[PDB]
Amino acid sequence: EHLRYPYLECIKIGMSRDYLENCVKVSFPTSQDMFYDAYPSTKTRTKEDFSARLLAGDYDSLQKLYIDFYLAQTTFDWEIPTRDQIETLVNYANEGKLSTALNQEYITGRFLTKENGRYDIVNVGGVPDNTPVKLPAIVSKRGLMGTTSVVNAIPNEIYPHIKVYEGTLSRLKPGGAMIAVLEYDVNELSKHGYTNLWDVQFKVLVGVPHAETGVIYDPVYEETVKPYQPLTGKKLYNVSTNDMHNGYKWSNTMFSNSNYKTQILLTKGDGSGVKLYSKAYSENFK
Repeated sequence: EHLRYPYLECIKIGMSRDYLENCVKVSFPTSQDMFYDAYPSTKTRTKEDFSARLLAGDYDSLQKLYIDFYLAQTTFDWEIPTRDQIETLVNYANEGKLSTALNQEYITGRFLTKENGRYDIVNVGGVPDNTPVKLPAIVSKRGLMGTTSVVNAIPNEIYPHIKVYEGTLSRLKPGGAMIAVLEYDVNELSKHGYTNLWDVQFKVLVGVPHAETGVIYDPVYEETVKPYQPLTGKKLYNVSTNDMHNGYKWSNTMFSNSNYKTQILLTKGDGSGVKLYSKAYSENFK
């Protein structure tokens, strides 16, 4: 660590002085050699070994051998980016705010992400599913601001096949509250990390669904709901909105605009886990 580290290095590999605040926020490129200077003579940590582990999908080993021990550029909270942070990185890259290699490597591709404890792949530029996974850099958990809007970095969203029972039961109409009786497979829940059927929660989203994924990423009205659910290899939940003791804010929102839709989301009790979505429904669940 000479006297000008790490800012000299960042400038050398193309970071602009106009955006030099990013030098401690985003790591040196993992496709190049300088990054590996952080690890002492073995060399057992290399450009080549890193790439190989990433290819093989051994993400846990990258975390444990590389990420946990990077600890360089004056920062300690290095992590695999979130989807939100990748959205920032793509914009930064398009605008030339990173190092040269990273300005190029975040333009399109499939990117490894980590949100809490789970690994996901996110797609930038509608690229084919056999494009190699990328981890061009690690980032400051606290230092790199995530971007909330979903424009460039498109998640692979899961829609569990579910039945709404209808008739006298469930109701999605103007003039009152929304009632729904969802029904999920045990085998489909087990495939996405849901073994304990009791540990679940629901979110009711209202607005214009994203044109690619079908998710309402920025709803005009959100609501959290606790279910009161409890046949043959399947499980049921009963999700209802509160409009009798929470004001008619839902109907007045849903039916203020003809393009507006209502969507139902299942998560783990604490908001984590693989996000399970319903269709974004029209009036009467159309």
